[PDB]
Amino acid sequence: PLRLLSSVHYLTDGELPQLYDYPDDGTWLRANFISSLDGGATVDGTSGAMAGPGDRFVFNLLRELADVIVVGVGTVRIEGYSGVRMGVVQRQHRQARGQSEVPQLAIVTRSGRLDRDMAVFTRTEMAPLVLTTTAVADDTRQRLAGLAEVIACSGDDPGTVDEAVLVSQLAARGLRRILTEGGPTLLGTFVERDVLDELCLTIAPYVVGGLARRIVTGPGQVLTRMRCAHVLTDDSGYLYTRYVKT
Amino acid sequence: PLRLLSSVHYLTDGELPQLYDYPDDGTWLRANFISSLDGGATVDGTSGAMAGPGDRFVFNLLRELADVIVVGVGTVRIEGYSGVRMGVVQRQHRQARGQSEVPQLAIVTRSGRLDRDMAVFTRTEMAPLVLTTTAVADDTRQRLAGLAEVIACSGDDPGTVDEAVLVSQLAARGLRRILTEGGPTLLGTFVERDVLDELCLTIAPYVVGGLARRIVTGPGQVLTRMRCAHVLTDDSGYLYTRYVKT
Ligand SMILES: NC(=O)c1ccc[n+]([C@@H]2O[C@H](COP(=O)([O-])OP(=O)(O)OC[C@H]3O[C@@H](n4cnc5c(N)ncnc54)[C@H](OP(=O)(O)O)[C@@H]3O)[C@@H](O)[C@H]2O)c1
Ligand SMILES: NC(=O)c1ccc[n+]([C@@H]2O[C@H](COP(=O)([O-])OP(=O)(O)OC[C@H]3O[C@@H](n4cnc5c(N)ncnc54)[C@H](OP(=O)(O)O)[C@@H]3O)[C@@H](O)[C@H]2O)c1
Ligand SMILES: COc1cc(Cc2cnc(N)nc2N)cc(OC)c1OC
Ligand SMILES: COc1cc(Cc2cnc(N)nc2N)cc(OC)c1OC
Repeated sequence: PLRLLSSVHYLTDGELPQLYDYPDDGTWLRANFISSLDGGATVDGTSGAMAGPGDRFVFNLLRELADVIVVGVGTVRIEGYSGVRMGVVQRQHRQARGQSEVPQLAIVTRSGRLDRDMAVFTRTEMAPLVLTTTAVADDTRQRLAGLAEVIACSGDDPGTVDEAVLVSQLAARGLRRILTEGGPTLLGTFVERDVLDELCLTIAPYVVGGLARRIVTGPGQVLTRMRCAHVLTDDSGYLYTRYVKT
Repeated sequence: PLRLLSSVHYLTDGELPQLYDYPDDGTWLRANFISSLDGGATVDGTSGAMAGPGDRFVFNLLRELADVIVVGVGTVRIEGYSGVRMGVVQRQHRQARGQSEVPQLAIVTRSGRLDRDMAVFTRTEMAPLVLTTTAVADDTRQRLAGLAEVIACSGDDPGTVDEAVLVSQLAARGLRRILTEGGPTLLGTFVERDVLDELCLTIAPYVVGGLARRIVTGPGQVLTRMRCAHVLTDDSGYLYTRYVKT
């Protein structure tokens, strides 16, 4: 029943985006995370130290493919999120697909407690979206006037974000090709709400010890089956995987 | 820089053990763990629910190849460890390699607080080893007289286990082909002490939510680079990976 995987194909830079194409239509929520062999999402508080050149390339590619990059406010602070950068070629490829030159950032926050002074607001070509709750969207909107478009993402409960609404709120604005880069709380919610369509997961060839949290924190305990779409590798032993529900 | 992995080879039951051969000589500490996509070592408190037929086959194969299966006392209680089972063919293959018919169990405990009444002692063809500290080995030996061989595995500190000594204590008894199936505390220590030579890691195609701990718990924060030896897959989307230091 066991098949050996090995490298069968060098991926030209035209095929690589094909591997990670979004659906032709409909909203697609893709997560991109990196994890150590032993399930560690962080080394020294962030994921950067595991992100080798291979993973950075895939990471930037996924951003390049996305209409919007949805990120929890914690990751935004902790990983020092600034505006998405798109090089001339990235922009070109994006226009070629009928996309804006750079994807937007969508910051998710139930609290609304974002400061006017954050790199996501400051070092950014496009103003980011703030995805938050009906309860606090208005004050958040005013407090962040000029910096971000604040979007109420409550479903039935005006005090929380309904992650399915979040997704539709983005799609409603033509940001249907969604990428989230976390964090683990945010990813946890996408998981619980069963709105995660896709997990792109870099498995870094490291063990990091027990201190690190996983790429998904929270109280959720689901058992969402996903399908292995592909696994890529490089010379450094990284596995760049792509899993799709269900 | 990116190569697509795909199934290039169906593994006959003779090749599969070759993929997981132990070195011809020297002690080798191999860990076998299963993890969800999102780094969850457990579903509902144990790893069983992620272990499909593919993973059970590999798991039993690794046991089959091992001279001894080293397991922390917590995993022994929590996963209801009983004696290792070896079928007639498993035994045959083991004898063919000059190995005993079934590998031994080695239970690791710093405390020594094992009960005479445990399935590891009761439903077992071979009495298991108890790998513990110099400080408590004697009382442990007496309290477990008839049930287990108690082995002092302290290095410089008689109050703790030195995991390198643990490994040598097993090798000294001709149990040099070591497999550990955890748990995460135990694996954490193997990692910190840098004695883990190999991680066989099943990546189950599931996301499980944030509740689960990783396959490595503890305060350790290392960055041990490992080399991807192989990745196998089955029809169910499982990745059966084998990583080797360094
Ligand atoms: N290995 C990787 O791939 C990876 C990727 C990203 C991050 N990380 C790491 O994980 C760590 C941070 O974890 P984190 O959980 O705090 O990140 P996070 O999910 O980005 O931040 C959590 C916060 O974002 C908001 N949020 C998340 N989900 C929400 C939801 N469904 N509805 C409303 N708000 C939501 C909340 O903000 P409010 O409190 O304002 O309501 C929440 O407190 C960092 O160290 C980071 O480096 C790792
Ligand atoms: N996904 C997987 O592959 C996998 C595999 C195995 C287990 N698990 C799960 O993880 C959970 C249990 O975790 P756990 O950390 O408690 O398991 P564990 O490592 O087997 O048990 C911990 C205990 O074993 C002893 N121990 C471990 N390392 C030691 C060392 N270096 N020196 C001396 N003693 C040591 C200690 O016993 P004393 O307290 O007596 O000193 C320690 O308290 C279970 O739910 C289990 O299902 C998952
Ligand atoms: C590619 O650059 C970085 C990317 C990330 C996050 C991240 C990195 N890799 C993957 N596969 N998923 C992610 N969500 C984190 C970083 O450090 C915080 C980075 O800087 C090196
Ligand atoms: C194969 O049978 C089981 C194995 C395990 C532990 C385990 C399972 N799979 C892997 N890859 N590593 C491990 N350490 C755990 C189990 O449940 C506790 C099992 O029963 C189904």
